Amino acid sequence: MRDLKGIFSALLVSFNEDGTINEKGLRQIIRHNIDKMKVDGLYVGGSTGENFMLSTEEKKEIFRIAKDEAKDQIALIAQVGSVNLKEAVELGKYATELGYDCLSAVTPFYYKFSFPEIKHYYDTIIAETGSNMIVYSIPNMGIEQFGELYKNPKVLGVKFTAGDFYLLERLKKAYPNHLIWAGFDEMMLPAASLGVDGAIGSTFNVNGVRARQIFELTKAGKLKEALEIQHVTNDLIEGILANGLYLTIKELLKLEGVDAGYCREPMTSKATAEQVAKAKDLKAKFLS
Amino acid sequence: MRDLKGIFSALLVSFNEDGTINEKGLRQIIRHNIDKMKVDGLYVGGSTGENFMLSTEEKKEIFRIAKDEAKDQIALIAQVGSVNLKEAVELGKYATELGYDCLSAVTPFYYKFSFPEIKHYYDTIIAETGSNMIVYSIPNMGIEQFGELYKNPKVLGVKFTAGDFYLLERLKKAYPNHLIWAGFDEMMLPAASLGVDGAIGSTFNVNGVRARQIFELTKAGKLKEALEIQHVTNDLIEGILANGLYLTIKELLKLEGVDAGYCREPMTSKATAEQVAKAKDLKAKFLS
Amino acid sequence: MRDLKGIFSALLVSFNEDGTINEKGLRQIIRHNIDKMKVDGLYVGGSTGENFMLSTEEKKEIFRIAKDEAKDQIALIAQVGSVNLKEAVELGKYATELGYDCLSAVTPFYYKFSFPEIKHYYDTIIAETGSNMIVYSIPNMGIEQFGELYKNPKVLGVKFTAGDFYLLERLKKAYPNHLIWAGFDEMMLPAASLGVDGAIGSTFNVNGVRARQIFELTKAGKLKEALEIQHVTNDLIEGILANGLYLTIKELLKLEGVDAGYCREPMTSKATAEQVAKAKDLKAKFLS
Amino acid sequence: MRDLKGIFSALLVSFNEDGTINEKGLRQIIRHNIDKMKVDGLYVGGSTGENFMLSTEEKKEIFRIAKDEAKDQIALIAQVGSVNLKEAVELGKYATELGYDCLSAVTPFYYKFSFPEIKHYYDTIIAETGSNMIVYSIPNMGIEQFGELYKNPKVLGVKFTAGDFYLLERLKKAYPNHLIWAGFDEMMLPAASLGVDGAIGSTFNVNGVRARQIFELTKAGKLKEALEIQHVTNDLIEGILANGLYLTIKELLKLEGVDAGYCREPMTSKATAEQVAKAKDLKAKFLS
Ligand SMILES: CC(=O)N[C@@H]([C@@H](O)[C@H](O)[C@H](O)CO)[C@@H](O)C[C@@H](O)C(=O)O
Ligand SMILES: CC(=O)N[C@@H]([C@@H](O)[C@H](O)[C@H](O)CO)[C@@H](O)C[C@@H](O)C(=O)O
Ligand SMILES: CC(=O)N[C@@H]([C@@H](O)[C@H](O)[C@H](O)CO)[C@@H](O)C[C@@H](O)C(=O)O
Ligand SMILES: CC(=O)N[C@@H]([C@@H](O)[C@H](O)[C@H](O)CO)[C@@H](O)C[C@@H](O)C(=O)O
Repeated sequence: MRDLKGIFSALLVSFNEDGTINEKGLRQIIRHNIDKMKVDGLYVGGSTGENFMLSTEEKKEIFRIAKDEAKDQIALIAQVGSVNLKEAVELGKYATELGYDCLSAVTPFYYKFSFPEIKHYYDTIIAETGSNMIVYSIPNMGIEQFGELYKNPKVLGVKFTAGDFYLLERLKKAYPNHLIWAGFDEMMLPAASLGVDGAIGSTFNVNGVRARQIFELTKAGKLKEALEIQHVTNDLIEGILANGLYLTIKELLKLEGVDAGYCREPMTSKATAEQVAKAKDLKAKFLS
Repeated sequence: MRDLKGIFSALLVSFNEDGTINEKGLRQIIRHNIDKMKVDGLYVGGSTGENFMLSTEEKKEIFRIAKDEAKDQIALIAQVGSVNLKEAVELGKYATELGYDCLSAVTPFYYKFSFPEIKHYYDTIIAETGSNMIVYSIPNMGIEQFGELYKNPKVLGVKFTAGDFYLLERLKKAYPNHLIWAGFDEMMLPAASLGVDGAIGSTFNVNGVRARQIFELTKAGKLKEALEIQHVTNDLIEGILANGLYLTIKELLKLEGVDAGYCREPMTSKATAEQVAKAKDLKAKFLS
Repeated sequence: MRDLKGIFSALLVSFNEDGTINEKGLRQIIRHNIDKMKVDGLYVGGSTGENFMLSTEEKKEIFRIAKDEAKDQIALIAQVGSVNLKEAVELGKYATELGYDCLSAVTPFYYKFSFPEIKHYYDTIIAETGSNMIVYSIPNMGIEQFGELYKNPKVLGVKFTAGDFYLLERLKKAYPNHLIWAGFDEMMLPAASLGVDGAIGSTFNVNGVRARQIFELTKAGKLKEALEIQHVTNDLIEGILANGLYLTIKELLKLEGVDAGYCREPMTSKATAEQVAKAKDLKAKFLS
Repeated sequence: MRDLKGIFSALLVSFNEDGTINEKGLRQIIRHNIDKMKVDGLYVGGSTGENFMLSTEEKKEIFRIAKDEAKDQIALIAQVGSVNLKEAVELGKYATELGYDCLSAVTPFYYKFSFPEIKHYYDTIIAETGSNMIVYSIPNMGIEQFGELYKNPKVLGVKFTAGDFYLLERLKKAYPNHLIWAGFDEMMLPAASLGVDGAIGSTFNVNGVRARQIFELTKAGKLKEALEIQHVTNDLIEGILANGLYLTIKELLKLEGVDAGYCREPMTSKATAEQVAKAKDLKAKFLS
């Protein structure tokens, strides 16, 4: 398959006021990422796409729209994990039939599942689809557990989201050919200093230019320039996080002419006047 | 409004080896709770029912089967919570149409929702279905937030799950006409000492006789008697938790002639010979 | 030798403005507890005593004063734990030589000690003094471990401080002859419903009368009455907590005529005008 | 003014079997660090020196010995924090009188202090001693709280111990002239990539040559090479942690001819045969 290293925006989805998918808006978000953010790929169906608040058919529709819009221009990873393994299988087959390059799957949540159940979960998704897989968990999983998961050759690596840099170094050390995508945009530099292979992030939807610079500069050992860019990026992320992550990134998109729509409920769907004013301010100070 | 105080078993569901619902087996679990455990009602669709691993259609099927088998012999509570509000509303409406007495919904999880989002979530389920509601959250939410939720008159009260007895006392003190259902079977006695109105539990599917005793004796001031029965119950409960909660209760049901079937994947579906043997010893010592 | 069951106030200490011990003030606190609060005993040098911010010599003067003031009128428990085992041994020996009825010692903190190191710590303080010992830890320690500590016959039981009501029933059940003192004043009722033998608490310095009531009514099966007294008590305790525990209890003692002094720095030593006014309102509402 | 940047070993202390300080041994640990590890300085009285298990007189003796042994060959920081603010003041004055370059102090612990209290503790220690200060806390306190601490111009910066690399970047961006010393030896590389000014660590007592290489190689933008040294360091560090941190580093020193003696009880004072064997193996693998 296609190279999966580098910069992947975790695709946001545009919703209408009633919560249905705004396909036109979604296509516009995709074009912005490919054409203007210059990403190496998209991670579709992740937490950033408001995946877990949608139906199975809704997830399928975004997968179809995203593939139809990006075609073969960029690499595409489909996040298909769920507490429902049958639905994870159904989505992984559908993504696979569409041509996604790889699957990703959150470890099953809500219940406290044991390691063997988690490993069976990933092995089943793999077996039923025939696709390669990128694992990840929500608030960890240690070196011994990664070794067991990595006994399946179709597990390519991990979307690392917890801020434990000793565990990140140990994983690269113990499983050096397995890939690591950093999931924390605001800690890209230190992640890249430990050799991650790429990054999957929500802020790359509007700050992809600087994210690629931090990455590439840090890999070149150009730390002082990389750090200046990480500092500006972090002022941007700090405002986005204080203002409302999802709504603020969609408002920033709308200021570039992307109809990024509303958020899906149970999330607050419409930005307040003050959230809107703050997004304009962030745009002015950092994306102008 | 049918009386909702008392002992409610959180209904377990029987699954075939392929993970599909075993309707015969589910009807036998329901008959055992009504006729042998003699519970006041069933809490259908909860975490004990393996609910969050299933599709919307399988959730509806379980609600169909449970209402058909129980008719109006006992009170029925439908748990319809989800990260997907549209699905919660759709499930709330179907359960309301089937004739469930009340609805229950877990606070939306996975994402970190704010309090207003959480209240908007419960207010929407109620307004779209017109039914009463029992709130609850997984791993708190304080007196001020419960008061806000209680501004909606259809919010009857809470299924209390975190072992914070100071908060339990405060909530009963502050809102004396709202109801509380203890969710921790092994802490029934102390909860009943602070005035809870009932209990919703997984172990009542096999230990409903003793659960009622502890509750009734504690409410009456017969503390010595209640505590001896809570001790024996906690010995059983300690063995069920060490042996595997879900499979053990199903193995205990099969020793009573109920086809409780398999667990649903991602959960470990089949009990090991060691787990079957331990269920047989627990049956012999505690439920014979 | 002497009975250790019942109500123990965790002795508060009076300090002057410069942080030195106000002996006259302390003796008055002791007098209020024995004569008005009618406690079965005092737990001296506990965290309520501002113990961990003082020197070894200051800890010794508090143990000399309390024993000289209380004489043989009430049971006395000396808390002598520390991160410094040589200090713990020194205090234990002194308290033993002053005539305290029993010792108590927090598990060594700061560092993460292993179970065996913790058992060796209690065993050493016992070996060096020959006194009975009441264990406790700050924020758990399970049944197995309590059984290991209880192999030493001088370990009488535990001052239970963590809100785990399931562990509390398991402990009492596994070791029916070992004693349990509830450390949480606001959860006295549910603790007494599971058979605890007494309580050690800071609010007994001002609410001693209602505390015995709750306890004695609850061991008597008069749960409706106990619950009411626990409700009023918890209104007082909530107000104490919100206003600042240590200074609020000292302001309340000052309202009875006890020179309870200032708090020792690094805690804020002096109450503000609002704290004093709130103490007065709590005097009027609950202790007049 | 003595430059405080760079590599600081957190000095280990040699104890006799009875727990008293082994002066000869301690001076051999000091000489090894100056002469063999080539550290820029020592951080004396830290948790690595087993400080919190000792008496105030013992702490003072350690300060006297380290300063008499190191003279002015290196920088010296004295950690004098305590839950006892008068003890903190007393220790700070003594260290200042001995010529220590700077003081450092843990946030007071055991109790839950407010921020105002914590700032008052630091201001008092400073005001009473006349010395500069390096703050630190145990397991976070944000940007806004470090700004308030830094209103006191004698607070030089922080010994950063929590693995939050976002906060670390934020701190350096908000107070670019204040210093940061990384406290996690296993994450030196990522910390140096964000511009920390130095590092304080326990493993530099045996791994000082590599620690300096990582630090200096990372500042030079030689990330590939720094990473390889961080990788072997971390295999050593992983083995030290698994085998018992303090005892393994002391056992490692003993194989270098340093009488590092025993640990101080409540910590296990003597290494077992297995711990001795594992230190010899770690010595052969990484430090020969
Ligand atoms: C929890 C979360 O939102 N994580 C983001 C980060 O990009 C995050 O948004 C960003 O670092 C701000 O904290 C991505 O890792 C999530 C991405 O992996 C996804 O599944 O959508
Ligand atoms: C997480 C969990 O298992 N909770 C159980 C308890 O009955 C629990 O099984 C029992 O106390 C054993 O710990 C119920 O509260 C869950 C019940 O409310 C449900 O929603 O299914
Ligand atoms: C941490 C704490 O303050 N606990 C108090 C409680 O009485 C407490 O003050 C009360 O329950 C209010 O929360 C006592 O248990 C402490 C007491 O055992 C002591 O050692 O002084
Ligand atoms: C908690 C702890 O042991 N921290 C060490 C680290 O060097 C640690 O030993 C090392 O990173 C291994 O985890 C030092 O930061 C402690 C040092 O700051 C001290 O105060 O002695």
